[PDB]
Amino acid sequence: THSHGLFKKLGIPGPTPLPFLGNILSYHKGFCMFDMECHKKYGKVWGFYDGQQPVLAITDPDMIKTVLVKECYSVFTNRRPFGPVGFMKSAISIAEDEEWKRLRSLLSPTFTSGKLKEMVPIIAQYGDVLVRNLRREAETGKPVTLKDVFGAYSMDVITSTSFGVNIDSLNNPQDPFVENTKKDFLDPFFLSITVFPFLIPILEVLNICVFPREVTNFLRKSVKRMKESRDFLQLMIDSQKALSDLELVAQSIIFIFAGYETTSSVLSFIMYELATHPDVQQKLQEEIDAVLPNKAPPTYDTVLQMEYLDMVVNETLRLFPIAMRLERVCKKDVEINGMFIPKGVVVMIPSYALHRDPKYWTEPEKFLPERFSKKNKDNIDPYIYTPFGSGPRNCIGMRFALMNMKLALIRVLQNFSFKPCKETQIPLKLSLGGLLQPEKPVVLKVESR
Amino acid sequence: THSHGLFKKLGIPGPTPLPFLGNILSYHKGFCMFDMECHKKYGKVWGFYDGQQPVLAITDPDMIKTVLVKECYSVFTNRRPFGPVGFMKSAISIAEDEEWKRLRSLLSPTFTSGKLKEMVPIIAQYGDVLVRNLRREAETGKPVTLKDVFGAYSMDVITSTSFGVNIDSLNNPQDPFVENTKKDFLDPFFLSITVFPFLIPILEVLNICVFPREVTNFLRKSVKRMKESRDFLQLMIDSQKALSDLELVAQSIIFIFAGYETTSSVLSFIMYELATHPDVQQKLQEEIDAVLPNKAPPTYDTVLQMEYLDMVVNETLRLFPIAMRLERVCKKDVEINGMFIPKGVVVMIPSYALHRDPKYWTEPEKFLPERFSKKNKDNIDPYIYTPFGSGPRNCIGMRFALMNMKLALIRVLQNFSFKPCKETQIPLKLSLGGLLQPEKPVVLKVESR
Ligand code: HEM
Ligand code: HEM
Ligand SMILES: CC(C)(C)OC(=O)N[C@H](CS[C@H](Cc1ccccc1)C(=O)NCCc1cccnc1)Cc1cccc2ccccc12
Ligand SMILES: CC(C)(C)OC(=O)N[C@H](CS[C@H](Cc1ccccc1)C(=O)NCCc1cccnc1)Cc1cccc2ccccc12
Repeated sequence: THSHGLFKKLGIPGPTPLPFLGNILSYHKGFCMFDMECHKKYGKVWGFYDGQQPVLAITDPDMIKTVLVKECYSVFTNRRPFGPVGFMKSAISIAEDEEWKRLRSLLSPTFTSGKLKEMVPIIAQYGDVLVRNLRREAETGKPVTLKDVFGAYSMDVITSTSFGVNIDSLNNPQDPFVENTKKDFLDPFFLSITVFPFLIPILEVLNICVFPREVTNFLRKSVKRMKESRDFLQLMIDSQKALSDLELVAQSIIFIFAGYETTSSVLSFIMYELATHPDVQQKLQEEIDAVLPNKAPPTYDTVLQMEYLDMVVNETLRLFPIAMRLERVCKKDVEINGMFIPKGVVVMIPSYALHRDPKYWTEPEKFLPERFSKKNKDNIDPYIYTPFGSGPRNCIGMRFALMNMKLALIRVLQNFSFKPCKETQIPLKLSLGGLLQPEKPVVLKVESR
Repeated sequence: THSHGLFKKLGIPGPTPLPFLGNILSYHKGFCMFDMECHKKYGKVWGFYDGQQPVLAITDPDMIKTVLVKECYSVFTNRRPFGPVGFMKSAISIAEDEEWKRLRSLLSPTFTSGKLKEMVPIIAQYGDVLVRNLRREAETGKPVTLKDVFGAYSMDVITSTSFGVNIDSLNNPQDPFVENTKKDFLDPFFLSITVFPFLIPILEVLNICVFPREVTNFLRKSVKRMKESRDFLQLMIDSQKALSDLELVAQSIIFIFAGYETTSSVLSFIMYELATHPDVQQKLQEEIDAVLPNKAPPTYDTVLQMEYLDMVVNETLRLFPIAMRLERVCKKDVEINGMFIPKGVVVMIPSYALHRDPKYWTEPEKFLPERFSKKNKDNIDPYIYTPFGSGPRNCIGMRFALMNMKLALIRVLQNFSFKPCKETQIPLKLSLGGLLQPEKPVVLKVESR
């Protein structure tokens, strides 16, 4: 509790830090609730402490642009030191400074419009393996848990688009490439990571990691089997200033988690809103059958054509942005937009609280997809709606994620309807924990068309 | 490297400790090899350091009796502080002083001759489920890996004799009660545990454990489902100064590992010796069919009748005693048998090196079961052959283990023969690591009678 006078000094407001803790007991209602309050209590800029670590929470559009886009290279290049990581030190979302810039380049031409359109026929082959697994349960009038069957698709899409491994993971729940894959910032351990960051080095010297030393060393070799037995990996092996062999292994892993629990979790958020807003599900099912008659197979070009679908995805991401907040470590005593920012301070943009501020959203907690209509889609600040971040360090797999999810919805809405159950949690309650996820796993009724 | 002058002082010999390490780089050939050398180099008593931790290695029969049996309660009550353990602090093999003595009593009447004879009909039902899984592979002339099919029996015997859960684990490799269950003192981590014991408290304050916080909390509830849905557990619930609820959970866990990888690992050691000594396998198969004609089902009383079988088990345990060494923490500055022992020192008996000393064994590395014949079985010091330890803190499940393994061998040898393969590692090479286990998994040919 030494350097705790920083925010009283600069005349910057915020709640008072206790010695050695900071404002971490304020996380008992999860990040979002503490954010909503602090934006309401203190206004445009506030500060707090994550232990001995100061965090400055900005909410101004032009200030966010300078941090995410303008002075990204100069001042705000990296994210908060996350550890202990072992050999995942080299993963792009963890990597820092000139290793990020060297990895963000060797890995960018993997998500182009040419490579993304070339996965459309392959992501297609799996959207149908979903329908067979849905109709067997649809015929059996027994409520469906989305994240189970949804994640099985995202996992199936990942494995294929990355290494070619084709598994019907749903019916195949007991595969060496399935168990490993399926395996929280407010649990006992990460509370202590945020408060004993001095203990982080104690564990990087023990080969101890937040990723178990087994899954990695299973996929470490599985790749170097694939590497030497011959999608994202075919695009990465051809890329290796070249990629070290343990370095390429670490980039594969982050892709999987990225697309496995985000694609799965977001589709579960989309289906809840369609079922609890039956008129929206009706309008969508109509546009889908306009572009795609006779339950036609969707294409890359036709997916981008569907604009009520894009509206539906964005309003859901507004309500449930799995980022919650975006963060960067400032590296220089640089005053931006008239506010002196000292070195070492973490800058934090509160996405969730921003997406729910009545100052920029009329009826903010209601689900109104027409905010994003090509009529009203211009009154929207690109730096207030930040579901993939912004700028040089924004989400590297945005195009894939958006296309991945829409190819699922189209294939699903052509065939099924989704009704609320009794055990459906209406209105849904989020997590008191540290990620964007539901309290109860999402449960719905599913009827065939 | 402060208190390192202890052994130069007392005039007690041993290898020289480097500062802050001790003699731990001598473990590059595993515990056994360092033990064999030190017994040969220094004689009857030597010392060394496991970090800042002194260890005194005794090899005298009357001195071992005082440590394991006589002054067990007074001086040498506990084993070396093992951590980090979380809630397994209460497990009996970890527990210390008056909690051990309170737990060793509440749990002793679980292994009596009356309770052990009452599992004979239930362990019987599984010895046959092994034969069906062996004959399907026997018919398919494809070499067999013992620890796989053997562990599936020991696991099946454990689950039944403890909670009644009946699973054909072999054909059922993908069960929530099977995956959890199947999941080293010289790897990166425990090297650092032995050298940074000051870091052990740093991890007991993080709920971090050598047992993952998932398997436990799966069986923590699985038991309290069984506890409230209604073998070792039926004998333990009836027992609860009574057993706390998380305390009884911890005792169940240690029973499982105890009997899963010891029963399995020892049967693999027994079958290797029978196959590589075909005449012994022939004599045994003959005695078995004398007590049990027409491939008769073995019984409690008939198992104890078979004395060449007991000889075969003991000689194997001599060659491969999974204990390797027995250890106790001295708690008092007590001079025993004429040698001043300071408080805090760990006393260590080297089982493996003792079992292989030519001073007590003619042809020590050869496999001669007739050492233990009722003719020669008296020239054997009970404190030199210590496969279950000795005295108040000896193996609590010795009777079960010995009976468990013999019920397997009898059911197996009645039906199959075991021949060495080409890929059979002859003569077997042990582990350069820290446990009793083979270099290559054990591979043999199996023919039906
Ligand atoms: C619904 C889907 C997704 C959403 C909403 C999302 C959102 C985000 C956000 C907010 C960031 C941080 C951007 C910033 O700090 O400003 C990020 C980073 C990242 N995402 Fe995504 N993401 C999604 C899916 C994916 C997928 C499918 C991949 C597949 C590879 C992926 C790969 C990455 C990577 C590598 C980063 C780190 C980029 C860097 O640090 O340079 N993401 N994502
Ligand atoms: C081949 C089979 C086994 C062998 C060779 C073996 C050997 C040993 C040895 C050497 C000890 C330490 C004794 C000492 O420190 O002097 C021990 C302890 C123990 N064994 Fe076994 N064991 C076997 C199987 C089992 C089984 C099947 C169980 C089932 C419950 C079991 C339960 C225990 C327990 C609870 C302890 C700790 C006792 C205490 O600390 O008071 N063991 N075993
Ligand atoms: C700042 C603080 C200490 C509070 O927390 C972080 O430092 N944690 C991450 C840095 S490592 C993160 C951890 C990870 C890695 C593999 C498997 C599971 C978890 C990571 O690599 N996830 C990449 C995949 C992904 C995740 C989400 C969207 N798309 C892609 C900061 C961070 C990194 C990348 C994307 C992020 C998106 C939203 C919020 C934070 C993000
Ligand atoms: C002294 C030193 C620091 C080098 O190492 C130990 O402190 N480690 C054990 C103390 S905890 C042990 C660990 C464990 C617990 C659950 C699952 C896996 C591992 C334990 O509870 N295993 C009980 C089961 C068992 C194991 C073997 C034979 N039968 C029963 C010292 C110890 C305890 C009990 C039996 C032992 C037998 C031989 C050698 C050491 C023994």
